[PDB]
Amino acid sequence: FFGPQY
Amino acid sequence: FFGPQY
Amino acid sequence: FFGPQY
Amino acid sequence: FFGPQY
Amino acid sequence: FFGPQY
Amino acid sequence: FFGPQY
Amino acid sequence: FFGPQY
Amino acid sequence: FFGPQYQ
Amino acid sequence: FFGPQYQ
Amino acid sequence: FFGPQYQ
Amino acid sequence: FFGPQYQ
Amino acid sequence: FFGPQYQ
Amino acid sequence: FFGPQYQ
Amino acid sequence: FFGPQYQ
Amino acid sequence: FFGPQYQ
Amino acid sequence: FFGPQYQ
Amino acid sequence: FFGPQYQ
Amino acid sequence: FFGPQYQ
Amino acid sequence: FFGPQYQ
Amino acid sequence: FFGPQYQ
Amino acid sequence: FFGPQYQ
Amino acid sequence: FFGPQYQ
Amino acid sequence: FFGPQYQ
Amino acid sequence: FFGPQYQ
Amino acid sequence: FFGPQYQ
Amino acid sequence: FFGPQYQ
Amino acid sequence: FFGPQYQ
Amino acid sequence: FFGPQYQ
Amino acid sequence: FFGPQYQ
Amino acid sequence: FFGPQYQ
Amino acid sequence: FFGPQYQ
Amino acid sequence: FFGPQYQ
Amino acid sequence: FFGPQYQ
Amino acid sequence: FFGPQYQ
Amino acid sequence: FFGPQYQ
Amino acid sequence: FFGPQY
Amino acid sequence: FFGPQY
Amino acid sequence: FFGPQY
Amino acid sequence: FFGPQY
Amino acid sequence: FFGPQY
Amino acid sequence: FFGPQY
Amino acid sequence: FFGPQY
Amino acid sequence: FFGPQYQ
Amino acid sequence: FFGPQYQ
Amino acid sequence: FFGPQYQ
Amino acid sequence: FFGPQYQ
Amino acid sequence: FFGPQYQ
Amino acid sequence: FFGPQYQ
Amino acid sequence: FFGPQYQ
Amino acid sequence: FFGPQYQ
Amino acid sequence: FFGPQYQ
Amino acid sequence: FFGPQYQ
Amino acid sequence: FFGPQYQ
Amino acid sequence: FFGPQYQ
Amino acid sequence: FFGPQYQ
Amino acid sequence: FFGPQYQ
Amino acid sequence: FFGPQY
Amino acid sequence: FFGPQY
Amino acid sequence: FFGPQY
Amino acid sequence: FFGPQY
Amino acid sequence: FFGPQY
Amino acid sequence: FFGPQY
Amino acid sequence: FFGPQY
Repeated sequence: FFGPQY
Repeated sequence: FFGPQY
Repeated sequence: FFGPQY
Repeated sequence: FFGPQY
Repeated sequence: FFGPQY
Repeated sequence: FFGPQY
Repeated sequence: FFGPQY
Repeated sequence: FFGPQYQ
Repeated sequence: FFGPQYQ
Repeated sequence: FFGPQYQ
Repeated sequence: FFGPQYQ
Repeated sequence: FFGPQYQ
Repeated sequence: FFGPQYQ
Repeated sequence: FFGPQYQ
Repeated sequence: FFGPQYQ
Repeated sequence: FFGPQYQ
Repeated sequence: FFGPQYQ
Repeated sequence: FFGPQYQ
Repeated sequence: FFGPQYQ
Repeated sequence: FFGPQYQ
Repeated sequence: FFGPQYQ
Repeated sequence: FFGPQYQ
Repeated sequence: FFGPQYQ
Repeated sequence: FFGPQYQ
Repeated sequence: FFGPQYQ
Repeated sequence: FFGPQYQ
Repeated sequence: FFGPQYQ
Repeated sequence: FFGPQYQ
Repeated sequence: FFGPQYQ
Repeated sequence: FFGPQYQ
Repeated sequence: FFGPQYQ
Repeated sequence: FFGPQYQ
Repeated sequence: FFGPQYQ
Repeated sequence: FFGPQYQ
Repeated sequence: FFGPQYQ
Repeated sequence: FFGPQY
Repeated sequence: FFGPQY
Repeated sequence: FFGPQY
Repeated sequence: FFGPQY
Repeated sequence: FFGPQY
Repeated sequence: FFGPQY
Repeated sequence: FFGPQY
Repeated sequence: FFGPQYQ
Repeated sequence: FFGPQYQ
Repeated sequence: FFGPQYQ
Repeated sequence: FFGPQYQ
Repeated sequence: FFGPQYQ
Repeated sequence: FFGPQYQ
Repeated sequence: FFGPQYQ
Repeated sequence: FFGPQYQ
Repeated sequence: FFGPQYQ
Repeated sequence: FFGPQYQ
Repeated sequence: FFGPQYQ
Repeated sequence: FFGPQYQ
Repeated sequence: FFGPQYQ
Repeated sequence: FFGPQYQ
Repeated sequence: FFGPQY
Repeated sequence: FFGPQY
Repeated sequence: FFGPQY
Repeated sequence: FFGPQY
Repeated sequence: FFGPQY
Repeated sequence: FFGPQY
Repeated sequence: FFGPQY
């Protein structure tokens, strides 16, 4: 799982 | 899963 | 799954 | 799945 | 699991 | 598990 | 488990 | 072969 | 082969 | 082969 | 595969 | 594959 | 083979 | 695979 | 093979 | 695999 | 094979 | 695998 | 094989 | 595996 | 495995 | 690929 | 790949 | 890969 | 890999 | 992509 | 990708 | 790897 | 990727 | 690896 | 990746 | 490794 | 990765 | 990685 | 890594 | 090789 | 080799 | 080798 | 080798 | 070698 | 060697 | 060697 | 693919 | 793939 | 699919 | 893959 | 993979 | 799939 | 993997 | 899959 | 892995 | 899968 | 692993 | 999987 | 898996 | 797994 | 790159 | 890179 | 890198 | 690296 | 590194 | 490192 | 390190 989440 | 999510 | 989602 | 969705 | 999360 | 978390 | 956590 | 471009 | 570009 | 680019 | 370019 | 260009 | 780039 | 470029 | 890059 | 570039 | 890079 | 670059 | 790099 | 680079 | 580099 | 169906 | 179905 | 189904 | 199913 | 169906 | 179905 | 299921 | 189904 | 299940 | 299902 | 389950 | 299921 | 399931 | 399950 | 043979 | 043989 | 044989 | 044989 | 044999 | 044999 | 034998 | 022949 | 032949 | 023949 | 032959 | 032959 | 033949 | 042969 | 033949 | 043979 | 043959 | 043979 | 043959 | 053969 | 053969 | 070069 | 070079 | 070089 | 070099 | 060198 | 060197 | 050297 990639992709940063605020 | 790519793509950042606010 | 690509493409960011606000 | 491409294409961003607001 | 990659991707930093605030 | 990678990715730093504040 | 890697990745520092504040 | 797949590549789009947005904005 | 997969690569998009955003903004 | 997978690579995107964002901003 | 040769991808997109910007400016 | 040669992708799109902008400016 | 997997590699993205962010910002 | 040769990926995208910016400036 | 896995490697991302952030900022 | 040859990944993306910035500037 | 696993290696990321942060900042 | 040859990864991304910055500047 | 595992190695990250931080900062 | 050859990883990312910065500057 | 050849890891990341900085400067 | 979407395969065959029966009844 | 999405395979066959029966009933 | 998504395999077959029965009933 | 997601395998087969029965009923 | 390969899938047959028999009977 | 390989999957058959028999009977 | 996610294996088969029954009922 | 390999998976059959029998009966 | 995530193995099979029954009921 | 290998998984069959029998009966 | 995560093994099989029953009921 | 190897896993079958019988009956 | 090896795991079967019987009955 | 080795683990079966019987009955 | 697919296809059953009696 | 797939396909059952009686 | 897959496929049962009587 | 998979596949049961009577 | 997998697969039971009577 | 896996697989029971009667 | 795994697998019980009657 | 069936390639060339000589004499 | 069936390759070339000589004499 | 790639095959040449020389002389 | 079936390779070349000589004489 | 089935390799080359000589005479 | 890659195979040449020389002389 | 089945390797080469000579005579 | 890679195999050449020389002389 | 099944290796080469000579005569 | 890699195998050459020389002379 | 099954190694090479001579004569 | 790696195996060459020389002479 | 590694095995060569010389002469 | 490592094994060569010389002469 | 194929093709010999003297 | 294939192809011999004198 | 394949291909012999004199 | 394959390929002999004189 | 394979390949003999005189 | 494989490959004999005279 | 394998490979004999004269």
